[PDB]
Formats: sequence, C-alpha cells, structure tokens
Amino acid sequence: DSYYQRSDWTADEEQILLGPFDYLESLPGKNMRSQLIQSFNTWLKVPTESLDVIIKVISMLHTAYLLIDDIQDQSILRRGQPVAHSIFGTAQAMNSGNYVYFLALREVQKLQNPKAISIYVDSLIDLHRGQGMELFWRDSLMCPTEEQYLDMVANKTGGLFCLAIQLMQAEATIQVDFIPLVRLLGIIFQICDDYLNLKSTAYTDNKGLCEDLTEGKFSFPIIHSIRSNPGNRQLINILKQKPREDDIKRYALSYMESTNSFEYTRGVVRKLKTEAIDTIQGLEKHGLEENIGIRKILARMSLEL
Amino acid sequence: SYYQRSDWTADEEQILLGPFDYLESLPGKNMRSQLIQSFNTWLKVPTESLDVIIKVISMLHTAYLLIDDIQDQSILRRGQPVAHSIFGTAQAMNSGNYVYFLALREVQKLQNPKAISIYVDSLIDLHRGQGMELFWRDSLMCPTEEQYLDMVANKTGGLFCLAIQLMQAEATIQVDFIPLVRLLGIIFQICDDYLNLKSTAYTDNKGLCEDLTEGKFSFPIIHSIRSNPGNRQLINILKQKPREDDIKRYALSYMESTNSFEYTRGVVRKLKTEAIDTIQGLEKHGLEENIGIRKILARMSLEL
Amino acid sequence: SYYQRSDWTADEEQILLGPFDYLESLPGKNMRSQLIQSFNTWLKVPTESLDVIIKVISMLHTAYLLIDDIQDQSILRRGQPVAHSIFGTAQAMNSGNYVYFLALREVQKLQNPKAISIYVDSLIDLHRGQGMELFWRDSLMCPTEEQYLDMVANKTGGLFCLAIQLMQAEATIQVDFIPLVRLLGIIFQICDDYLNLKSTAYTDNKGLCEDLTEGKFSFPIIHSIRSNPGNRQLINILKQKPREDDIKRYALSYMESTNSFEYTRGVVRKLKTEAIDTIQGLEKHGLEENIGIRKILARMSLEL
Amino acid sequence: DSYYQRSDWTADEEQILLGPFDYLESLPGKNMRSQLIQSFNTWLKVPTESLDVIIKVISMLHTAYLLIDDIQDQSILRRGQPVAHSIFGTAQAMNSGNYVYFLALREVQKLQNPKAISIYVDSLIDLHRGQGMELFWRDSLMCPTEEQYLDMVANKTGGLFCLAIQLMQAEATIQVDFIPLVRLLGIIFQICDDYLNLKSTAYTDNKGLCEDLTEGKFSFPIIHSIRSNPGNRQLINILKQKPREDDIKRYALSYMESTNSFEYTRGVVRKLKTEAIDTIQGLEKHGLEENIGIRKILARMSLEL
Amino acid sequence: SYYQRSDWTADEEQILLGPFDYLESLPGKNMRSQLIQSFNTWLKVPTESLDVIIKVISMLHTAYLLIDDIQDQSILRRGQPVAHSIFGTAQAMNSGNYVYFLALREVQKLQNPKAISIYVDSLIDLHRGQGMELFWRDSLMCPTEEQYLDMVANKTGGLFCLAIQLMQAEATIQVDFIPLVRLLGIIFQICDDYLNLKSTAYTDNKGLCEDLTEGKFSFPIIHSIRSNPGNRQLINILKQKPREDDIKRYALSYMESTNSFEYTRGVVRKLKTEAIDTIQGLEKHGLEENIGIRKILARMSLEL
Amino acid sequence: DSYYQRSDWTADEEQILLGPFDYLESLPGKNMRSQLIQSFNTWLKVPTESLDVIIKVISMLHTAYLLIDDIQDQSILRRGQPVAHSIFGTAQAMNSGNYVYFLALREVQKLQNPKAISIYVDSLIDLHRGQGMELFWRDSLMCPTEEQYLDMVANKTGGLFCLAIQLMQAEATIQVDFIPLVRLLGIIFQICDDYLNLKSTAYTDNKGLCEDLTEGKFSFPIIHSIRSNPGNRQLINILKQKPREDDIKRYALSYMESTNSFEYTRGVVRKLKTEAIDTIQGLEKHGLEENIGIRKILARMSLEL
Repeated sequence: DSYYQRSDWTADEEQILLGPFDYLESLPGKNMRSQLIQSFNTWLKVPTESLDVIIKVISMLHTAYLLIDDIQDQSILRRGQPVAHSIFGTAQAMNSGNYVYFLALREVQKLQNPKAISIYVDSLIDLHRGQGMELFWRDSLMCPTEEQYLDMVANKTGGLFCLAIQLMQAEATIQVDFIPLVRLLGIIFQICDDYLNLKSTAYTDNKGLCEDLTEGKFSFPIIHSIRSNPGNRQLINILKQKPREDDIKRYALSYMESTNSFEYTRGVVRKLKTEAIDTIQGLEKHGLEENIGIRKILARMSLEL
Repeated sequence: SYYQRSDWTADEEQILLGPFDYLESLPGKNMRSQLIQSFNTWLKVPTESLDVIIKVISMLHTAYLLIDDIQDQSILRRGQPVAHSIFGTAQAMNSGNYVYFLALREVQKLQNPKAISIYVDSLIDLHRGQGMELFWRDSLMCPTEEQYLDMVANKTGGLFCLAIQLMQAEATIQVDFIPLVRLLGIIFQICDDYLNLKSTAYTDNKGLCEDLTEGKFSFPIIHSIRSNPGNRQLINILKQKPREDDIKRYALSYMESTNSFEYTRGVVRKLKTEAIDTIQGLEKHGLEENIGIRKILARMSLEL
Repeated sequence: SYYQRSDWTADEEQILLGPFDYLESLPGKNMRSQLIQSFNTWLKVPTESLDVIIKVISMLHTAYLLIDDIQDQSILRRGQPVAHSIFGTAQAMNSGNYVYFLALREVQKLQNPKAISIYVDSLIDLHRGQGMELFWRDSLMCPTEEQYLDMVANKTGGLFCLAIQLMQAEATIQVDFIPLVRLLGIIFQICDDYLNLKSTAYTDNKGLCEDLTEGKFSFPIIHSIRSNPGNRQLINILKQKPREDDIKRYALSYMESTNSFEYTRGVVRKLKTEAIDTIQGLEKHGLEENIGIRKILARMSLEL
Repeated sequence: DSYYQRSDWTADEEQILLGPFDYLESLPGKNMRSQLIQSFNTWLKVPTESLDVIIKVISMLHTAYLLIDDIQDQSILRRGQPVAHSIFGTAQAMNSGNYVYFLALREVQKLQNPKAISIYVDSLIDLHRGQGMELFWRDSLMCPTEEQYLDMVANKTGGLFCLAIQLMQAEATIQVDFIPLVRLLGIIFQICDDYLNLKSTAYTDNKGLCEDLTEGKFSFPIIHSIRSNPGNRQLINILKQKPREDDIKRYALSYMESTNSFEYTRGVVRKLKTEAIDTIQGLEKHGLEENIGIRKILARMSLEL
Repeated sequence: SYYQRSDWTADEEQILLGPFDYLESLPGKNMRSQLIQSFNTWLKVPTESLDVIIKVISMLHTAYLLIDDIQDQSILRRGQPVAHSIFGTAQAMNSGNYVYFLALREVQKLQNPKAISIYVDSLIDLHRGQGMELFWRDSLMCPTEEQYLDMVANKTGGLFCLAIQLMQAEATIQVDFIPLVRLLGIIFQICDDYLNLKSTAYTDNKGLCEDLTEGKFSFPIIHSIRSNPGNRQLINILKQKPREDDIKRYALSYMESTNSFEYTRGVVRKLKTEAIDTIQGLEKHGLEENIGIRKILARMSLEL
Repeated sequence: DSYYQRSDWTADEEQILLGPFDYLESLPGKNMRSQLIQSFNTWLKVPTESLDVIIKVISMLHTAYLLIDDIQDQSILRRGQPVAHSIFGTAQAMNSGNYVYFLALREVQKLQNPKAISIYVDSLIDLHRGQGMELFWRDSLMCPTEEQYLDMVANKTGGLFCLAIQLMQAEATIQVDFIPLVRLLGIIFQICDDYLNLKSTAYTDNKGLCEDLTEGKFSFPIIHSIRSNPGNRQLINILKQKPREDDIKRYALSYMESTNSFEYTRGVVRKLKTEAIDTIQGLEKHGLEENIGIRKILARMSLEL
C-alpha cells in the first residue's frame, strides 16, 4: 500500500558506478604490484584462497587510488591514455574511486580475520596522511626537507605495499616482521618514480614530459635542487606557475642537472638498495629461504638508475 | 639506517583536519542530533555507546559536505564559504576522505562486529546514491520520480540509516525501525529540494536556487521537466549552469507555472501521513509513545 | 529500400522554433504594431492581407532579436535572459535563420510578386546595416554621424520599410510613404541609442548601459568621441567591453561632460519636425488627417 | 533641405560585407558540387544561361553555409586554412553568410521562373531543419537512432544537392524526377564524410584529427558505436567533453574500431551505392542516356571506402 | 635622405600621458601636499623651488599608482576605474614609467646636484620596498613584523623621504628631519593597512577589503596569521585571491577574533607618541613650534 | 629606545630583487650591442675606465628593457628560453626591470660627467615615447604610415644605441657627431628584426613562429602589406585576434608574400645601408680612420636580407 516501494540494485547500475574504475582497468599496465606480492609470498606462503582475496583487494585499492590521485594532481595522461576524469568528469570519477574504497573493505571482510579491518583502516589512514602532507606543501609553496619528504612517503606507501604485506602476514602462519623491509621497498619505489618522471623517454610518453612540474609536486630531486642553492628561486617559482608549457619544463629540467640533483638522487637509491639487500639477507640468515624474486623486483625497480 | 621512521605529530593532524575543523566551527542545524535522540527513546542505547555513534555520524556528516561541495561545485555552505574555496579542492577532498576512515576507526570502538558490516553497507549505499545522481546530472537524462526516490533511499541511508542501524545494533529490541527512518530520510530530502528554491533562510545560506547552478535533477525540477516535455527550457537551463540570478529567477517562475511546488508540497503531505502511521504502527506493537519523533517529523516539514 | 523518407512531425517543429517561441512568450513593446495600424489609415489594406504582413513582421522581428543578441552578446532582452543563454548560440542562431525563411514562405501567401522583391531587398539592406555596424565595432573605426545615419537607414529598413513597402504593395494608392517611414525608423533608432544610457525602464531591461558592453558606436557615443579626439577614454572604454558597472558609470559621466545627451535630444527634435512636416506634406496632397501617426511620433520620443 | 540625405551603396562597402565570404572562396577546394551538376546536366540539358545562374547560386549558398557551419561547430580549420570567423570574428562572419543567403535569393530571381522562389525556400527550410535536429541532439546529449540520423541528412542535403537539381529540373524541358536519386547521393556523401573525418590522413590535415569529436556531433559511425554496446558510456562521454586534446581523440577512435563501427559504416555505404546504381539504371532503362559522369562521381565519392 | 627625423608633437605627448592625465583628473587626498607645507614651516624653501619639488612629488605619485594598480591588479582607485582598465596594462605601465623620467627632467630644474643623488636613492629604495612586498606575496612567506616595517621604510621613502630630502637640499638648515618623516611614512602605511579592511570611506573607494584580493601581507594580516599558526585559514585565503565578498567578509571576521585590529590601533598609538616626541625633540633644538605637523599626525590617524 | 630601528640592505635581498634580471643574463645571447660600441670606439677612443662604466650601464639597461618589453608584448620565449615573467610573474619581473633603470642611473653617475644625467633622461624619455606610440597603434588597431613607424623607431633605438654612443661621445675628447649615423644603424636594425621575425628558422626558434603577429605589432612589412591592398582587411584583422595558433600565423605570412612585402622590406634595407655606408665614408673623408668594424657590423646585421 506504500507510496515508496524500495528497489534492488541492478547490474546495469553497478556498470555506471564503476564506469571510471572499469575504464582504467582496461588500460594496459605495469602490474608491478603483483610481482611484489608474488615474491613476498615465497616466505609467507599465504593459502591460495586468502591470497586471491588479498590480490583482488589490492587490485581494486590500486586503481581507485589512481582515480583520485589523477584528480588531485590534474594529470592529463594515465598509462599513456587519457586520465579517467578527462572522460567522466572530476565528479563521477572521484565518486567511483571513493566507492571502490568500500567495495575493497567489503572484500577484506571475506578473509574473516578479525585483525583484517584494523589493518585496512590503519593502512588507509596512513595513505591519506601521506597525501595530506604532500598537498599541504604543494599548496603552501614551502618545500620540505628531505627527511620530511621521506616520512611522508612511508605513509603514502603504507596504503598499498604495507597494506598488502600486512594482510598477507595476518593470513600466514609465520610471524616474521616484513613491514620494515616493505616500507623500504616503497621508499625506493617512489624516489625512483620521482626520478623517472623527469628523466625518461618511457615516462614522458606515459604521464607527460616532467609531469611532476606541471602539478607543482616537491619530488625527491626537486627538493634537493631547490635547497642546494637557495638564493636561486627559479626552480620553486616554476612549481608555483604549474607550467603545462614545455620550454619551461625543459629549463627546469636543465637547472636540475646544473645542481647535480640527478646524481644525488641516483646515489641515495644506491644507498637504500644496499639497506634493502642487507635487510633481506638479515631475514634469510634467520630462517627464510633465498628469495630470488625480490632481488629481481629490486633490480627491476631501479633499472634506469 | 638512512631512514628513521617518524611519529605522527599533533600539528600534522591539525593540517589534515583543517578543512574538516573549519566546516565544524560553522553553525548548522543538527536535525540529525534530534533524530538520534528521538529514536533513542525507543532503543535506549547507553550514553557510552550513543556518544560513539554520535561522533561517527557527525564526522561522516561533515565529511560528505566537504566532498559534496566539490562534486556540486557549491559556492556557499551554511552562509559561509565552502571549505574547498579556502583550502583548494585538493586538500578538501583528501581531508574529507581522511575522515571517512577516522569515522571507521571510531566505529570499531563499539567493539561490535555487526557494526563494521553496517558501516560498509551504509557507505556503499551512499555512493550508489551520489553515483546515480551525478550520472543523470552529467548525461542530462532526467530520471523518473520513482528513479529519483530510489536514489534518495540510498543517499539518505548512509547517514539516517547508518545512525539508526548502529543504534539497533547496540540494543536488544527486535523491532525494525529502518523503514521508518528511511521514509524520514526521503521526506527530509524532498523538503531540502523544495527549500532550495523557496526559502529565504535557504537562499541566505547556499545562494539563490543553488540546485540550478549545480545541474541537479531535484524533486520539483523533475516534476516540472516531465510535466511538459515539449518545453525544453528548464532542462536546457540545467545544462548551462547558471550562476546568473536572472536565469535562476526565470526558471523558478517556469516551475511555478507547472505546479511543481504544489505537487511537491503534496507528496510530502502524503508521506508524513505514511510516517505518522508507521510511527503509530510500531507504537501499537509494544513501544511507548514518542512525542519527540512527531516533532522532528513536523519541524522537518515546517515550511510547505 | 534502405532509406524510407520521413515526414516533418509537429514535435520537431517545436524543437526548431524553441528559441523563437521563447522570445515571443516574453512581453514587448509592439510599437511596430501601431506603426502598421497608423499607416493603414492611409493605405487601407484589407485585414486578410494585413494579417499576413503582420505575421511576417512579427516573425522577422523576433528572428533578428535572436541573432542580434548573439552578435552583440547581450546578457538580457526585455528584462529576461537572452534566448541563446538558455538554448546556446548554436540553436538560437539556427532557429533565428529558420524563421527568416518561414517569414518568406509567409510572404508568398500574399501571392504578390512585387512582394518577393520587396522582401529580398529589405533583408539585403538589413544585412548591409548590421554589416557596417559590426565593421566599425570590430575595427574600432568611429563612423562619422552621416555614416552612422546611412547605416541606420538600412537597418531601419528591413522592418519599418519592409512593413510599409508590403502595405504599399497591397494598396492601389500611388503615393510614397517610404521616406516618412524611414525617417521614422531613424528617429526610433536614435532614441533607442539615448535610452540605452538614460532610461531606468531600459536599464531594468537590457542591463546598465548595454551599448558599452557591446562596443557599439551608438549615436551619442559617436558625438562624444568625435567632440574631443584628444581624449581617447570613451573609445578605449569601448574596446574593453565593460560588464563592470563602475566603468559603464564613468563613461556615462564623460558623455554628459560633452553634451552628447543635449546634442542627441536636439537631433531628435529637429527630426520630429521634419517628420510632422512630411506628414502634413502627404496630407495636403489628398490624404485624410492621421491622428495616430502623430501619437506614434510622440510616444517614440516620450523621454528626451 | 533635408537633415538626412540618403546615400548609395558603394563597391567599397560591399567589399567589407563580403570580407569573410570572399576570403573563403580564395581557399583552394574540392568543387565536388560542380561535378554533380555537370553529370546531372547530361540528362536535363539546362540552357547555358540558366545553368550559369543556377551554378552561381549554388556556389554562393555553399560558401555561405560553411560560414555558418564553422561557427555553429566552432571548427578551427576549413579546407586546411583557418576558419573564416577565426579571422573576422563570429559576428562579422555569421552576418556575411546570412547576407549571401539573400544575394543568392536575388540571383535565383534572374531565372524569372515562378517556381524558383518556392523551390529556394523549400530547400533552405529543409536545410535549417536538418541542422535543427543535429544541434538539438548534440546539445541535448541524447544520441539518435540510425534512422533519425538519416532523415536528418535527407533535409541537410536538401539545401544543396536537392536545391541545385530541383532548380535544374525547373529549367529543363523534361520532367523526369531526379530528386529521390540526388537525395540518395547526398546521404552517401554525408556518411562518407563522417567516416573520412575519423579515418583519413587527407581529412586530419584539412579539418583536424577527428574534428567531429571536438564538436560533439553524433556522426554515422559514432552513433553505431555508442549504441553497439550501450552499457559502455565512454564514447558518448567523450562527445560531451568536446576534446581538443589528441590523446582523447585517439582513444575514442580506437574504441570505435573495437566496436567494428568502421566496417559497419563501410558496408552501409556499399548497400546505398547499390541502390544508387540500380536507381540510375532505372532512370536509363526508361529513356535516359548512359551517364558515365555520375557513375564516376559515385566511385569518386567513396574512394576511401 | 630616406629618413627625415620628426619633432615630438603636442598631440603625441597627449597620448603618452593619457593614463597619467586620467588618474590626475580624479579627486584624491593630497595629504602629501600638507605634509610638504608643514615641513616647509621649518625649512622655508622659496616658493620657486618648492613648486618644482611639488610637481616632482605629484608626478612620481601618480606614476606609482599607475603601476601599483597593475602589480596589485586593483579593480578600483579613488572610487573610479583603475587607469589600466581603460587603456590596458600595456599603455598604463609605459605611461607610468614615462613619468618617472619626466619627474627626473623636472628634478634637474632645481639645478642642485645633491638633488639627483637624492632622486636615484629614493627611487632605488622604493623598488626595494615593492620588491620585497611582491616577493612575500608570491612566495607565500609571511614576513615578520620587523620585516614588514623595514620594507615600509623603503616604500615610504620614495615619496615622503624624497620630498623632505629635496627640501632639506634647498635649505641651509643643518637639522635632520628624515627620521621624523620616515616614522610619519610608517604610521601612514599602517593606517592605510587598517583602513583597507575597516573604513566605509575606503571600501567605497578601493573595494571591500582589497588587500585580500591582492594577496598582500599587510600589517594586521601579518599579526593575525602569526598570532596562531595552527590555523592556516587566513593565509590560505590570501593564496586564493578573493574577489568574492563572502570570503573577504569571513576573513575580516577571523582577524577580529585575533585582536589584530586592537593590536594595530595600539602600534599606531605607540608610534604617534614617538612622532610627537621627535617633533618636540627638534623643537627644543631651535625650531619654531609646528602646529600644522601636529594636525597632519592626527588627521592621518583619525580613524583608529 | 625606538620602536622601529632601521635596518640595512643585505646581499640576500638584492639577490631576490634581481631574480628576474639575473635569470635573463644567464641565457646565452647575441651581444650585438657590444660589437657596435667596440666599432664606434675605434673613432672615439673612450678611456678604458669610462668605457667600462658605459658598457655595464648599457648591459643593464638592455636586459631591463627585455624584462618590460616581454611583459608589454606577452612573449612566450626570450632567446629561446622562457620569458622572465613566465617564471617570476608579471609583477616581480616588471619591478626588477624598473629597479635596474635606476641602478643604471646610479652607475652613470660614476662617470662624474655633468652632462651624463641629462643624456640618460633624454635617452630614456625617447625610448618610452617610442613604445608609447607603438602600443597606442597596436592597442587602437589603426595602422601607421611607414614614415610614422620610422619616427617611432628613431625614438625606440634612441635608448640604447643613441644612449651608448652619446655617452661615449660625452667621454671622448673629439666632437664629431655620430648620432645621425647611429640612429640610422638603429633603424636598419629594427627593420631587419621585423623581417627576421616573420621569415627565419633562427627566429622562429628563438622568439616564436611569427611572434610579431601574436602580439599584434604593426611591424615594417606588416604595415606595407596592410596598406598595399587596403580593401583587403584579412591582415589587420589577424593582428586584432592576436593568434597563438600556427595555421593562422602561416596564412598571414603567406598573404604577406602575395603583397610582395618581403621584397619591399628587403629593398628598403638596401637603400638604408647605402645611406649608412655613404655617411660613414663622409665621416672618414673628414678625419676619421677607416672603420672595418662598423662595416662588418652592418653586413652582419643584414645577413639574411
């Protein structure tokens, strides 16, 4: 007899809701995320059923982060194709991404681990605190110290690597602590990504020529370069202007060589990879079998450094 | 070691919560605070649990408003600038999402496992609400009025239904208030749709006829566009997004000529009836008489 | 056959005529309706033909306004939004042109062949009017006042001269009213140029001093710029196209300091004289006294 | 003694009025319009004097339509050069084009046929009803069915082909009906043009890379592709955004192959050309001499299909 | 010869000086005219020299205003449009700079060589004033209040210090008024900073709270931002450059809650004290009592 | 005891003030300005100490003019790199440039000549009257006559060439008058620059493809071309639109050939170089030694004409 009779969710409607998310999963991609899980599973040996739920959760949370990273940054290309919101609009894309956050949270509930929810929130909370500080610096025009940048990347990479490995740990019968190691793989990953954005014919095709400058981000070398001579304000002022122009991007890229900021970056990645390899050997000299996979993942992720 | 991990300092939390702490220092309605206090007359959650439910709802509330004003591209919010006009869409969006998960770290404090599924399922239905509202907005499809109401059931289901579902989850009473509270959410949304165009308390707060500037197929607007399809003026006006008052004013006039405002007042009437019967429905079945919920039902249709 | 041709449905005609049907549901002057009724006192066209002439003039009228508001980029029109702000320049332009030819399919109904040449020649002179107005606007050449008046003769010749020429073409009287009606068109244009800046009935309708926002070398503006060439303020103000009222206001002040408004009032006076003599001119020569045309001549200079 | 003495139109002034029209006639061009008249005149044999007035009228009405098409569409190139209004301004160009409509109408009056005026209005009225429906769809974002699109192109091509052939018929001593045939040549012309806009190095040079997407137009394959999978809304949403960007245009062009919409388009043009050739043979098996010219015009107009 | 050089005609000088002659036909304060007349009570420059000093100061004055309204992107100036909104930043900038050097060709008329070094050194310090104001504006560094005051000493040193230094250079009295006049320049700047936000005579002239739209770290704004760094609202509001009044209004409210306006009034008080003591300081040392300078000191803090 | 204690200017602050000026001096450049001083010093033989102050003054006044030319014009490239204000903002760059005007004026005071100040003002005043008339024409859309343009360039080049040579004269013990000659070298310089902007692969790399059209400037051939056929208004209307688009710039460049405006320009430069060489020979047939340097500077400055 009711005026309003409540109706069910149709598959047709979910097709709309996931429009921008589905679109992005159609674009060919790195799947670096999967080689890291595969390599850490050589030690944790998470049961196939649980590991598949962990893998779909991370697959989702990944593409959802891109949806919202590319809005917050205003990128123009994503994996060489148009960004999702340049097709669906900032509005529909940022709501697809937010939606997936909770479909992932529904998926995590399938592991029926009681610590799974606390792990998820504590990873997601970490993430938003990384992008919290990053935006604050970017928006306030005050460049962070290299230490601050790193602390910020520990949180940021706390929402994928740390979340996936913590979830695998929570499902594995062993209680080695891998999080300090994976946090370091994250830091090595981002500093590399920051370098490749400014110096790679593979990355000027996929994201854009020096796409980090267009968005204003204080990336790892951009920091070192602004600080190295601070009486020069050419570099920080270029970040302010947020240039889509390429002559400006080229000049900034060239000032950054003249501060030898790309050597600097390359030798820190050298120092951090030594810490990784020694940390892995530490894990193996205590009971864990030789991991070829994760040494190869580490060589892969520095291959242009 | 090259990298020594740092602890999250209280000044950084201040930065993250900046947009959020702003929207909270603005004065608002808190009709939701009395919606909880009325339902708590029947459910009787202890004040230790009720406060957690109340902090969750007030966070999740201010978190949507952070994001909704970006999605809508609102110009104002409770008379004052939208938070993202001070901090930038970038920081507002992030601060908004950050809360979503602090609200979750807060829900776990109830230590109730039925609570985590109630939060996922509520947040999921909220996004299928906005998802379909934005889809019509952007495609310029006009939904049917049944279609609009289903979408409102989900949106008015990530706050109203969340709060009452978490209360039902901390009480032992086996009685479903979810229909009543969802019907209340819809009556609330339909009034917010009318008052957008028709209240000098709402035009002094969100701007003149802001549902037009946003392109939203709101309840009266749907009625007016569908009441005469040969006139494609109102829908064309929604496609342009008019910050100009002389268009907004003209559109409000067209919607009068289609008795969309009489029509709207009339659905709300027919609905409050269903509401005050469903209330007496639960009262006949063992519950004490709830004066307060009757008063919420009539403060939330006080115009019209 | 793959393609079976369809018939033009009445709902599609509704779409085409959308912008047009809008500008017509807005209230207007219809000084042109009384301009026809006054001249019909002398010409005495039967109401069967007069109605066709009247439908043609009211269509061609609303069709220019559709297009003129795009060319000028007007913001308002008779108090209400320009049609193209609801439908988009694209649809408004097309709907405007579409009428131009429906007005022609209407002219053929008189079944008068002198009528088709009167319509071509009128529409041609209208476009040489706007053509030269836009040319000065864009080049920032300021026309001489003789130059401005020649251009107005053509523009005020695709409506006034059209309507009277079609009436003269359905009457047997061999007397030329075209000079009188063209002089009337110019007196009308010059007043519309003054009232743009000086009427609270015209600022409440087209916006404050809208001839400035449009860059138009209007009659008083020409006088003021040419009255002192060492001051390039007024012309520079036309180059910027000021939606800002504080510039518009400043410019209106400058034009007072140059007695462009006294000057303008004075041309209109001198012209109405020529008009009311040319009227008595045709009356001495066999025509009955026309009270109504005297009243149009003075309603159309009622300010000043 | 008069205050205002009325002055004549100078050649100098007409030079201004026709600025955008004259400009466009200076750009080298297809003159496909003239091979169609030439080929249909093999049957109608319109007297040279009349045919020259018909030819100048169509020459004018053509360039005038471009003036206003390129404003309504906001094209950036026209026959490889800048659009007229990118030189003279939307205002001066749309008034030049409107002006020519009536100079053509003055020219038609030179044939001193009484049916010439009714033909002209009935063609022009048809035209504006084609662009009427096209804009309405484009502006309302609701994609037409293939049948609707075609009915719309029957009107659109009713203002050049149909007008020129009807005018020739009205001047010829024979009363064969050629309009059903020419209407079909029009439909074949537009569907081809729609295809070439998205798939031709000759058309990405002359109009722009996928210039139809920039303007949002529901062109013949863009329709078929939106409808073929309607749970995907990537294509229609690209039309909404009206991208000038090329990566977006490339993605849309590529989605359209994956719906096999270019085969679809190519095989309809095949089916319609069969109807043409059979209609021509119908006209010849009834008294008309073999028309090589119009078979060659038809092969020419599909040469990339 | 192909090229025969031409002479600079008086109509061309009219063009160059167009923006300049405009800002001069607008009515202004001329507190600087009475600042000179007060100091001339002690210095007694002959009216033949005083007039040259006065023409230099009134040119250099109107020349900064031409350029400052471009650098700030002011919308208004003394109630009326900024000169560059009529002529374009291009012509305004150039006309502004042109004067800078006509002011110099005017200084040489004093035939005093100490005068040319006083003009260079004054103009140099003006640019180190604006240079550092713009640097903070753009970098979003907030200066310390000592930092702000040093910058004001230079800016209020290319007009105040210029005028008095040129007067001291045409008088034989060996007494330094430069400290007093610089202190007066700062008291003047601090009041202009308060009145921007707090005067209906200043909001009716430059627009509501125009120091916000310009992003300027002005004296009260510095105090408010630095009085609470955990709240990044006011500084974020400066980063956006708000032409919207509802943000400007909100920011003005925040600055009340930080007693930046009480604080500001209090620095001015403490300063006028230093001023009226330094005045009595020079008077004890052989100078006649200067009523007029006491009155300037109190007209230039008449609000507060 | 004072509330405000006044503080000194630090080197740190001057580094900020000169940010845009220092930036521009870092970009590799022509230093044509120095070959002209060097060649005229073969006759004037200005003492090394004075000549160095004259040379630093002109070095400064030069880079300062660029700071403000590139704002007033809204250039996008300067010597092939980004314009200064595209890095520091119209505001900070136009104040750096204005600042340098007076640091130069401080430098001129080091020659301790009493006529040095009057020379400086009279040069700077001339300059601003050249850019005064140029902007007025550009902004008012009314094209100057070739004579007007030239008078305007006599002032414009009165603020570098004339200033540097007048300063050298004021320091030299001889009183030959070189200003009529140098004024003519200026005119030859600008007409050449105007030509090269529209027709040079060296100048389409350094400033931009036909950068003069983007800014609307009535340059020497653009004048001749607008006037040559004045019933065509295509060219002047392109200046109005201020096109950054390249197809528009190409069309305008091509209309300018069809008016044979580049021959015209090239043969005036021929006629003016004859006046130069005959004026120099005049100076030498009166007491001055053969100047190879200034003949080579003149051949250099027409090398593409």
